[PDB]
Amino acid sequence: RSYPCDEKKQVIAECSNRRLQEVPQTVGKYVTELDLSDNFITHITNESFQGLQNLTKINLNHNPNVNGLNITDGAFLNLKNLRELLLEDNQLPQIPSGLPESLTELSLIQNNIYNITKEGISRLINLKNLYLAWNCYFNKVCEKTNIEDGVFETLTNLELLSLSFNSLSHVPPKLPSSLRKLFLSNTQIKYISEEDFKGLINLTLLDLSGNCPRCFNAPFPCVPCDGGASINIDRFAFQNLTQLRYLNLSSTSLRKINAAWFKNMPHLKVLDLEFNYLVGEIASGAFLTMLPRLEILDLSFNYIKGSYPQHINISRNFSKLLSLRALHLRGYVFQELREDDFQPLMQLPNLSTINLGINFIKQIDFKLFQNFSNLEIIYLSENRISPDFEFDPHSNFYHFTRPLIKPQCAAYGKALDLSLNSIFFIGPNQFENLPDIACLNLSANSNAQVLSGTEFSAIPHVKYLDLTNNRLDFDNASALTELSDLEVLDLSYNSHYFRIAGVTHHLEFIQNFTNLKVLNLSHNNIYTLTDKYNLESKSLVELVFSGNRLDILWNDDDNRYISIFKGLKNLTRLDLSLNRLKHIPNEAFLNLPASLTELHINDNMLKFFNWTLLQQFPRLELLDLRGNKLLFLTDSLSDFTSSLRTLLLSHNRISHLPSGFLSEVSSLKHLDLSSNLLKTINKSALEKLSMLELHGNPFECTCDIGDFRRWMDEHLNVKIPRLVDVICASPGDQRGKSIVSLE
Amino acid sequence: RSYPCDEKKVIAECSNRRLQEVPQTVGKYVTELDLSDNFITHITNESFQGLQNLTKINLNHNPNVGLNITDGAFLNLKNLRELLLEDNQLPQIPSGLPESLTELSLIQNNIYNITKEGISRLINLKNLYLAWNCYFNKVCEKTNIEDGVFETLTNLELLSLSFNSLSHVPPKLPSSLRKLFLSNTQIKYISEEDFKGLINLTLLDLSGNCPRCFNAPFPCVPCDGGASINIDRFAFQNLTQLRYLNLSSTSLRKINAAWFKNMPHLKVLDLEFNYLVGEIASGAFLTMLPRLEILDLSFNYIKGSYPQHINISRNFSKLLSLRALHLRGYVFQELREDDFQPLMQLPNLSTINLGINFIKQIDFKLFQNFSNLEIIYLSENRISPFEFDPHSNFYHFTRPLIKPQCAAYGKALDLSLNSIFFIGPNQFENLPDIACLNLSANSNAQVLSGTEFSAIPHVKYLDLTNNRLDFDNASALTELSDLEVLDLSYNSHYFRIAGVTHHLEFIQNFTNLKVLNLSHNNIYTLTDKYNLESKSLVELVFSGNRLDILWNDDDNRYISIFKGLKNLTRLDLSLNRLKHIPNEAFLNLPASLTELHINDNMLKFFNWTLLQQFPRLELLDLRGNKLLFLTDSLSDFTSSLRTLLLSHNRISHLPSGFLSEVSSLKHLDLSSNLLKTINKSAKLSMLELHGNPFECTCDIGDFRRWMDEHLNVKIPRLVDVICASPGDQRGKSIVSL
Ligand SMILES: Nc1nc2c(ncn2[C@@H]2O[C@H](COP(=O)(O)O[C@H]3[C@@H](O)[C@H](n4ccc(=O)[nH]c4=O)O[C@@H]3COP(=O)(O)O)[C@H]3OP(=O)(O)O[C@H]32)c(=O)[nH]1
Ligand SMILES: Nc1nc2c(ncn2[C@@H]2O[C@H](COP(=O)(O)O[C@H]3[C@@H](O)[C@H](n4ccc(=O)[nH]c4=O)O[C@@H]3COP(=O)(O)O)[C@H]3OP(=O)(O)O[C@H]32)c(=O)[nH]1
Ligand SMILES: *[C@@H]1O[C@H](CO)[C@@H](O[C@@H]2O[C@H](CO)[C@@H](O[C@@H]3O[C@H](CO)[C@@H](O)[C@H](O)[C@@H]3O)[C@H](O)[C@H]2NC(C)=O)[C@H](O)[C@H]1NC(C)=O
Ligand SMILES: *[C@@H]1O[C@H](CO)[C@@H](O[C@@H]2O[C@H](CO)[C@@H](O[C@@H]3O[C@H](CO)[C@@H](O)[C@H](O)[C@@H]3O)[C@H](O)[C@H]2NC(C)=O)[C@H](O)[C@H]1NC(C)=O
Ligand SMILES: *[C@@H]1O[C@H](CO)[C@@H](O[C@@H]2O[C@H](CO)[C@@H](O[C@@H]3O[C@H](CO)[C@@H](O)[C@H](O)[C@@H]3O)[C@H](O)[C@H]2NC(C)=O)[C@H](O)[C@H]1NC(C)=O
Ligand SMILES: *[C@@H]1O[C@H](CO)[C@@H](O[C@@H]2O[C@H](CO)[C@@H](O[C@@H]3O[C@H](CO)[C@@H](O)[C@H](O)[C@@H]3O)[C@H](O)[C@H]2NC(C)=O)[C@H](O)[C@H]1NC(C)=O
Ligand SMILES: *[C@@H]1O[C@H](CO)[C@@H](O[C@@H]2O[C@H](CO)[C@@H](O)[C@H](O)[C@H]2NC(C)=O)[C@H](O)[C@H]1NC(C)=O
Ligand SMILES: *[C@@H]1O[C@H](CO)[C@@H](O[C@@H]2O[C@H](CO)[C@@H](O)[C@H](O)[C@H]2NC(C)=O)[C@H](O)[C@H]1NC(C)=O
Ligand SMILES: O=c1ccn([C@@H]2O[C@H](CO)[C@@H](O)[C@H]2O)c(=O)[nH]1
Ligand SMILES: O=c1ccn([C@@H]2O[C@H](CO)[C@@H](O)[C@H]2O)c(=O)[nH]1
Ligand SMILES: *[C@@H]1O[C@H](CO)[C@@H](O)[C@H](O)[C@H]1NC(C)=O
Ligand SMILES: *[C@@H]1O[C@H](CO)[C@@H](O)[C@H](O)[C@H]1NC(C)=O
Ligand SMILES: *[C@@H]1O[C@H](CO)[C@@H](O)[C@H](O)[C@H]1NC(C)=O
Ligand SMILES: *[C@@H]1O[C@H](CO)[C@@H](O)[C@H](O)[C@H]1NC(C)=O
Ligand SMILES: *[C@@H]1O[C@H](CO)[C@@H](O)[C@H](O)[C@H]1NC(C)=O
Ligand SMILES: *[C@@H]1O[C@H](CO)[C@@H](O)[C@H](O)[C@H]1NC(C)=O
Ligand SMILES: *[C@@H]1O[C@H](CO)[C@@H](O)[C@H](O)[C@H]1NC(C)=O
Ligand SMILES: *[C@@H]1O[C@H](CO)[C@@H](O)[C@H](O)[C@H]1NC(C)=O
Ligand SMILES: *[C@@H]1O[C@H](CO)[C@@H](O)[C@H](O)[C@H]1NC(C)=O
Ligand SMILES: *[C@@H]1O[C@H](CO)[C@@H](O)[C@H](O)[C@H]1NC(C)=O
Repeated sequence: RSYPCDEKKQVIAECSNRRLQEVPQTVGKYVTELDLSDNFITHITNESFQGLQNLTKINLNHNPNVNGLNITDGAFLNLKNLRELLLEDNQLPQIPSGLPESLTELSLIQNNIYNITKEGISRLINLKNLYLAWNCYFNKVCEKTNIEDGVFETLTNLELLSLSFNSLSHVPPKLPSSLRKLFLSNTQIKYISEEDFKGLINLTLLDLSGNCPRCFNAPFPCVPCDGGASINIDRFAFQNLTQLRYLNLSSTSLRKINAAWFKNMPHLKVLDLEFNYLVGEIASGAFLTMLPRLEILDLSFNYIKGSYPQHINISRNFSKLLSLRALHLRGYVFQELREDDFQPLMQLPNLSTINLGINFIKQIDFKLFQNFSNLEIIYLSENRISPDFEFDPHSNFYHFTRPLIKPQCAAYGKALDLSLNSIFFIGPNQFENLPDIACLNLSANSNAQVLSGTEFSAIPHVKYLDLTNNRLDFDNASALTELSDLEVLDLSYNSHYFRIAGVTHHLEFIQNFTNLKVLNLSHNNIYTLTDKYNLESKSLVELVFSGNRLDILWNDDDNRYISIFKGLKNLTRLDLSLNRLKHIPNEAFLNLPASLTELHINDNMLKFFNWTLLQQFPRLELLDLRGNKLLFLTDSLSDFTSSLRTLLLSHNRISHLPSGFLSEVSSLKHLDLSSNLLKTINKSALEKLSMLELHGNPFECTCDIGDFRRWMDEHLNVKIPRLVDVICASPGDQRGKSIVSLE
Repeated sequence: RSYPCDEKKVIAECSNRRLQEVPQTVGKYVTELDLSDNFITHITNESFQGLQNLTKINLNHNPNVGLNITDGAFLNLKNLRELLLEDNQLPQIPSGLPESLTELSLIQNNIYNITKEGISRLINLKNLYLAWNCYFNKVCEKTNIEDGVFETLTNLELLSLSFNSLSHVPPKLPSSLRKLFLSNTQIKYISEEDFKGLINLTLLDLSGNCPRCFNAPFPCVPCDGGASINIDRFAFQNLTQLRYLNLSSTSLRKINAAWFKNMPHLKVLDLEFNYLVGEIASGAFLTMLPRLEILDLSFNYIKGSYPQHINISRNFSKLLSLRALHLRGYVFQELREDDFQPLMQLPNLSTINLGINFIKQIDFKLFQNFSNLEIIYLSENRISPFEFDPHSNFYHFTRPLIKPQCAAYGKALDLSLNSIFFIGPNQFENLPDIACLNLSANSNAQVLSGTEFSAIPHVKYLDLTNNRLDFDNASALTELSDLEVLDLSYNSHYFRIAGVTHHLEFIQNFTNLKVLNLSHNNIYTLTDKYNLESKSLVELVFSGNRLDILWNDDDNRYISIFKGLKNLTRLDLSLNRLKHIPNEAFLNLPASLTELHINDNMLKFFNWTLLQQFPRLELLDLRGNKLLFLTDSLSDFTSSLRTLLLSHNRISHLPSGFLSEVSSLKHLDLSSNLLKTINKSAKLSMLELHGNPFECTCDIGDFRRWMDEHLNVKIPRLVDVICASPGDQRGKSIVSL
C-alpha cells in the first residue's frame, strides 16, 4: 500500500499538497509520472530520485508552499527518460544547470530568472515546449531580461516558446523555424521589424498582446508607450507567416489596423483585438476584407472613455467575414441596438454567437435577431435592459474562457441571456418577434413580478429557464404554465417574498408540467406556503431544496408539511442540505418519495438519524449526511437497506464503529468516515467495499491499532485516500505521524 | 473565584454550562441564580440547601437537549420572589412552592391542569405566566382550570394564559388584575360576566380567538364558517382603566363603537389580521377614540382583491391623539393625495406605516400637507421610476421601523425593498425636508452624478445598501453637503467587473461625513484615483472586500489607500482574505487610529514592531486568523493598547514576560488558541482562555497559583477552560485539579 503518494495506472504517483519536507524515498520503482507540487520540498540533489530511472515526468511546482527551492547542478542528470519537468513558482534565481538532454517540456513560469543562457538551455536539443513566462512583471522588483544571443537557435525541435510577462524590449533574434506557437505578451516590445519573424514559416500562433498597452482602468500596474502610442508593426512583419491561425493583439493601443498584415495569412482563424482604440476601425474596417476564413473576432473593450453614443457603428465590411462563428463586442458602450445597426451581419452563414455583454445598453429591438441566418447564442448579459499571484499564468489574461451559456442549457437549442439587467417585470410584449428560444436566462434582473401563465407565450418552447437571483412574487398558480415543454427550472435565490410570512406563496404551478425534470428551489428561505403544502409532479426527477427552512416546516407542533415531497412520484434525487435541521420527524422521513436513489441531508445539525426507516427506500444508492452532529451508527444496517452504495458521514461526532460495520452492507462501495471521533477500530468491526475514508480522525496509535493496520494489509483493494492525513492524535511521540508508519 | 458560576454585583450567572445538576459550590451570599440552559434533571430540597438569601431563580430550558421536581423542593427558600421554569416539559405545576413567590413563569411546558393545590396557596403573586402549554398541533389535552383557582390571588397583576385551549374566560378572577393575556385560547364568546369585576385592567389580549386563517404561518383552526369572535356589547363595561386592547385575528368584520363607551383612555388598539376593509372606510368606532395613540389595522386585505385605492373614512379625523398609524397589508395600487385627507390635521401623527401593500404609485406631495410626520415608512412595495418567541408579539415584529441612528437626525423616509432601479429627475419633488433616507434593496444600478438628491439636499443619513450602483462619476452624492453617514454596503455588482470604471473620488467632497460603510463590495480595482481621502471621516468599514488583491506583492498603486483619511479613528478590514499585509501598507494606515479590526482574514504573521506609529491605538482585533506566535517585546511597540483580541488563532506559546508587559493593557483575549500551558515566566482586568488545550499536569500549577494571587483579573467561562491532557484530566476545568 503506497505511501506517501497515491499510485495508480491509467503509472502515476499523485503526491501533491501533502506537507512533504523532502522528496520521499518510498516511491514505487515503477512510477513514470510523479507529482510533488504544493509540498514543502526545499532541496533537490542527485540523490532525490536515485531510485526512479523510469520517470517520464516530474512536477515540482509551488515548492516550498509558503524560501526558494534549491536545485543542485545535475540533480536530474541521471534521469535518462525524463521528458516533462515542471518547476513553476519555486523562486528560482537561475535556470538549473545540468538538465537532462532528454527533456521535451520544461516550465519555469513564475520564478526569478532574468538571464536566459546558452549554458542553461542550448544543450537541450530535444525541447519541444519551453515556458519562461512571468518572471519579471508589474511592480515586481526585478531585472530586465537578458536573452543570450542564439540561445534558442540550437533548439531545432522547439514548437512552443513562451516569454510573456518579462521585460524583453525586443523580439529575440535567431528563433528556430520549428516554432509553431510564440507567446510574447506584456514583454515591453514597442516595435516589430520585418526581421523579427522572418524565418517562422511554421508559426500558427503569435501573441503580441500587452505591448504598448491600453492602460486606462487597468486592473494591474500598467505602463503605456510614450504618449499612449500604439505598437509599431512594420508593414512586412508577418510576410512569411503563411500558416498563422491565431493572432493576439489585445491591448497594443491600436487605432489603425493595416490590411496588408493579413495579405499572406489565408488560414487566420482567430483575431483578438481587445482593449485597443478601434471604434473608428470598426466603423471603417478595410482589414475585414482580408479575413473571409476568420472564425472568431474579439473587439471587446475598445470603448472611448466617457463617450456613451446612441448607437453602435458597424462597417458594412463585416459582411465580408464569411467564415465568422463568434463575434465578441463587450465594452463598446452604447445606448441602443437598432435593427439596421446589425445589417452587415445578417447574412453571415455560420455566425452562431453574438456577445454584447457589458455595453450599458438601455434598449434593443429584438426583432433584429430573427433576421440572422443561424444564431444559437445571443449573449446580452450585464446591460441596462429594462421593461500568491492574482493572475493565473495558464489562462487568457484579457477575457474569461468559461462558456457564455451553461452547456446544460445550450444543448436544448437557441440561447438568449438577459441576465444581470433591470427587467424587474416582464411586460406583455417583452419577448415579441424573438426566435424559437429554447434556453433563457433572466437571472438577477431583480424581477419582482407575479408570473401568471402569459409572460413567456411568445417563446413557448423554452426548455431551460434560469430565474435565479430575482425576487419573484408567487401569487398565481398558473405561473410558467405556458411553457409545456419546460424540462429545467432554476428558481434559486428568490428569498425576497418567501421570507415575508404575510404575503402569499403559491407553488401549485409545479404540478402542471408534463416534462419538468429538474427543479431548483435552493436558498429561498422557504418556511411557509399558502393553501397547498405539498409539492407535486408526476414528471420530476431532481429536487434541490437546500438553504430553505425545513426546520420550521417540519417543526413538531405543525403537521401540515409532513408530506411536502410525497407527491413527487418520479423523484430519484433530493437535496435537503442547509435547512437547519436538528431532527426529522419519522413520519416526514417515511413520506419522502420511495423512488429515491440519492438523498443529501448534509450540513444540517442532525443529532440523531433513524437508520431503520431506510427500509422504505428499496432503490437508495447514495446517502449524504456530512456535516451534521451524528453520534452513533446502527449496528444492523443491512437489515434496513440492500441498495446503498455510498454512505457519507464525514464531519460528524461518531466515536465507535459497531460490530462488523465494515462488512455490514455488501452493496456499500464507498464509506466516508473522515473528520469524526474514532480513536481506533477494534477487531469487533472486522468480521464489495472499494473506498473507505478515515482522515481527520483522532487515532490512538498504541498496539491497540495493530488489528486494523493488519486489516489494511489484508484488504489492499479497499482504497484509503490521504494516508498522510490519517493521523495519530496520541501518544505524544506518535502524534502527527501517519497511522500507517509505526511498528 | 466563584465556580462554576460567574458572580457579580450579588448575581450568579451560571447558564449554558453543561451542568448535570445544581452546583453545590454557589457563593452562600448570592441573590439571583441563573441556571437556564444546563442539563439539570432533578430538583430536591437538597439542591439549594446552603443558600437562603435567594431572591430569584432561573431554571429555563433544563435539561437542554424531563425536569423532575420533588414536592416542596423550594419550600426551604424563605426569600424566593421570582421563579422561572419555562421549557422544562413539566407535566403539572410543581407542589409545595413557597408563599414568598411574587413571580412564577411556567411558559412552554406540558401543564394541562391548573390546580388550587399548585397555585391558590400563592397569596403574594403579582405575575403568573402559564402560556404556550397547549397549542397548534402539539399532542396535548384541553386545559383544565380548577374553578376559583385564581380567586385567592388578591395581589395578582399579570395573568398570561395565551396559547392554551380554554374555550371560556375562566370565572372568578381577582380584581387586582392590570394585565390579562388570553391570545389563542379558543374562546368563541365574550360575555358581560367575563370581566365585569376587573376595574383596574389596563391591558386585555383576546387575539387569535376565531383566527383569520388564510395563509397562516401556523396550524390554524377558524370558528365555524370563518365566523367572528362574539363580544357581548356590555363586555368591556367596567373596564374603565383600559389602555391596551388587542383584538388581532379575531375575524372581525364589524366593530361595535359602543365597546369604547367607557374607555376614553384607550391608547393602543390592535386590530391586525381581521377583515376590516369596510369598517376602515365607514368606521363609526373611530369617533370613540379621542385619546388613542397607536392604531394597528395591518393585514386586513381581502384576498385576491387589489383595488386602485385605499378607502379611508373621514372619521379618522377624530383620532386626535394619534401618534402612529400602522396600515400594512391593506394591499392596493396607488396612494393619491385625496385618499389621506382625514389624516392631514391630526396634530401628533408622527408615524405612518404602509409597508407591504404592493403599492405601485405614490403622490409624494401628499406627505407635505401633514402637520408633523417624522416617519414615512414605505418599505416593501412596488414603487418604481419551537418556532415563535413566547416573549414577543405574535402578529408583528417590534423593532423600530427605522434604525434609531438615522431617525435621530430628523424626518425619515424609507423606500427600501422597492424597484426604484434608477432615481429620475423628479423622484423626490415635493417632499418634506428629509434627513434620513433609506433606499436599500432597490436594485438601483444608476450612475449617481450629484443631482439626484437636489430636492432633498439636507439628507444626513443615507442608506443605499444592497443596490447595484455604478460609480462612474466623481460628483456622485455631492449635492448632499450635510451628509454624515453613508452606507454603501452590498453594492458589489459592478466592483466585480474589472472592465468598467469604479470612481470613489466623491468621498473627499464632504465636510461633515463621519461614517462610511463600504463593506461587502468585493472592491479590488479602482479607476484613476487609487486613494481614499477625507478630512472629516472618523470611521470606515471595509470588510468584505479584496485587500488581498489591492495589496498584492506586485502592485504598488494601493499602498496608501487609507492614508488620506486624516481624521480616522475606526477602521475595519475584516473579511479581506489577507494572508499577509505589506509593511509599507500597514505603516500607511492613518496615525489617528484608536480602533483597528483585521479579524476573519488569514494572517500567518504580524509585524508587531509596526505598532510604534500608532500612538493612539487602544483596540487591536486579530481574531479568526492564523497567527502562530506573539512578539516578546510588546511593551516596546506600544504604550496605548487597552484591548487586544487574538481569539481563534494558532498561538502555541505565550512569550515570557507577556502577562506583565504592558501598562495600558486592560483586556487580553486568547480563547480558542493552542496554549498547552502558561509557564511561570509569562491594569490587566480581563483574560480569556476558554477553548485552549491545556496540559493539566504539575506544570500547570504555577498558573493556578497565579490565578489565586490575582483575583482582580476576571477570567470568564472557567468551566470552559478545559484540560486536553492527560487522559485522566481530559474534560475537567483547570481549576478542579
Ligand atoms: N474571445 C472571448 N471569449 C469569451 C469571452 N467571454 C466568454 N468567452 C467564451 O470563452 C470560450 C473560449 O473562447 P476563446 O475565444 O477565448 O478561445 C477559443 C478560440 O480561440 C478557438 N476557437 C473556438 C471556436 C471556433 O469556432 N474557432 C476557434 O478557433 O478555440 C479556443 C477554445 O475555446 P472553445 O471554443 O474550445 O471553448 C468560448 O466558449 P464561448 O463560445 O461560450 O464564448 C467563448 C470574451 O469576452 N472573449
Ligand atoms: N404596532 C405595530 N408596530 C410595529 C409594526 N412594525 C414595526 N413596529 C414597530 O415596533 C415598535 C413597537 O410598537 P408596538 O405597537 O408593538 O408596541 C409599543 C406600543 O404598543 C406602546 N406605545 C408606544 C409608543 C406610544 O407613543 N404609545 C404607546 O402606547 O409601547 C410599545 C413599545 O414601543 P417601543 O418602546 O418599542 O417604541 C414601534 O417602534 P416603531 O415606532 O418603529 O413602529 C413600531 C407593526 O406592524 N405594528
Ligand atoms: C492571446 O490569444 C491567444 C488566443 O489564441 C491565447 O492563447 C491561449 O492561451 C491559453 C492560456 O495559456 C492556452 O490555454 C491553455 O492551454 C494549455 C494547453 O492545451 C492547457 O494546459 C491550459 O489549461 C489552457 O487550456 C491556449 O492554448 C492558448 N490558445 C491556443 C490556440 O494555443 C493567449 O493566451 C492570449 N494571450 C493572453 C495574454 O491572453
Ligand atoms: C440548481 O440545481 C441544479 C440541478 O442540480 C444545478 O445544476 C446542476 O449542477 C450540477 C453541478 O453542480 C451539474 O452536474 C455536473 O455536470 C457536469 C458536466 O456534465 C459534471 O462535470 C459534474 O461533475 C456534475 O455532474 C448539473 O448538470 C446541473 N444540472 C442542470 C440541469 O443544469 C444548478 O447549479 C443549481 N442552480 C444554482 C444557481 O445553484
Ligand atoms: C396583543 O397586543 C399587546 C399590545 O400590548 C401585546 O402585549 C405585549 O406583549 C409583549 C410580548 O411579551 C410584551 O413584551 C414584554 O414586555 C415585558 C415588560 O416587562 C418584558 O419583560 C418582556 O421581555 C417582553 O418584552 C409587552 O409588554 C406587551 N405590551 C404591554 C403594554 O404590556 C401582546 O403581545 C399582543 N398579543 C400577541 C399574541 O401578540
Ligand atoms: C455600516 O457600518 C456602520 C458603522 O459601523 C454600521 O452601523 C453601526 O452599527 C453598530 C452596531 O453594529 C452601531 O453600534 C451599536 O449601537 C447600538 C445602539 O446604540 C448599541 O446597542 C451597540 O452596542 C453598538 O454601539 C452603530 O451605532 C451603527 N452606526 C451607525 C452610524 O448607525 C452599519 O450597520 C453597517 N451597515 C451594514 C448594512 O452592515
Ligand atoms: C445565467 O446568468 C447568470 C449570471 O451571469 C450566470 O451565473 C454565473 O454562472 C457561472 C457558472 O455557473 C458562475 O461561475 C458565475 O459565478 C455566475 N455569475 C453570477 C453573477 O452568479 C448563470 O450561469 C447563467 N445561467 C446559465 C444557464 O447559463
Ligand atoms: C433600510 O431598509 C432595510 C429594509 O430591510 C433595513 O434592513 C433591515 O435592518 C434590520 C435592522 O437592522 C435587520 O434586522 C433586517 O434584517 C434588515 N433587512 C434587510 C432585508 O436587510 C435597514 O435597517 C434600513 N436602514 C435604516 C437606516 O433604517
Ligand atoms: O403583486 C401583488 C399584488 C397583490 N397581492 C395580493 O396580496 C395578498 C397577500 O400577498 C394576496 O391576496 C395577493 O392577492 C400580491 O400578493 N402581490
Ligand atoms: O452606465 C454607464 C454608461 C457608460 N459607462 C462608460 O463605460 C466605460 C467603462 O465603464 C466608461 O467610459 C464609462 O464612462 C459606464 O461606466 N456606465
Ligand atoms: C542551496 O543548497 C546548496 C547545496 O545544496 C547550497 O550550496 C546553497 O548555498 C543553498 N542556497 C540557498 C540560498 O539556500
Ligand atoms: C455554415 O452554414 C452553412 C449553411 O448556411 C452550412 O452548409 C455549413 O456546413 C456551415 N459551415 C460550418 C463549418 O459549419
Ligand atoms: C392567474 O393570473 C391570470 C392573469 O391575470 C388570471 O386570469 C387568473 O385568474 C390567475 N389565477 C389565479 C390562480 O389567481
Ligand atoms: C394545472 O393543473 C391542474 C391539475 O392538477 C389544473 O387544475 C389546472 O387547470 C392546470 N392549469 C394549467 C394552466 O395547465
Ligand atoms: C419519470 O422519469 C423518467 C426519467 O427517468 C421520464 O422518462 C418519465 O417521463 C417520468 N415519468 C413521467 C410520468 O413523466
Ligand atoms: C400631542 O402630544 C403632546 C406632547 O406629548 C401632548 O401634550 C398633547 O396633549 C397631544 N395632543 C393631543 C391632541 O392629543
Ligand atoms: C458627472 O456627471 C454629470 C452629469 O452627467 C456631468 O455634468 C459631469 O461632467 C460628470 N463629472 C465627471 C467627473 O465626469
Ligand atoms: C471635490 O473636491 C476636489 C478637490 O478636493 C475637486 O477636484 C472636485 O471638483 C470637487 N467636486 C465637487 C463636485 O465639489
Ligand atoms: C474630525 O472628527 C471630529 C469628531 O467627529 C470632529 O470634531 C471634526 O470636525 C473632524 N475634523 C474635520 C476637519 O472635519
Ligand atoms: C516590520 O516592519 C519594519 C518596518 O518596515 C521592518 O523593519 C521589519 O523588518 C519588519 N519585521 C518583520 C517581522 O517583517
